[PDB]
Amino acid sequence: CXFXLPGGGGVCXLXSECIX
Repeated sequence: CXFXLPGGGGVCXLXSECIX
């Protein structure tokens, strides 16, 4: 979480587009 499968700082949905 948020929206994005990876778990770290560089993740899918990095920022308002998804997570945020």
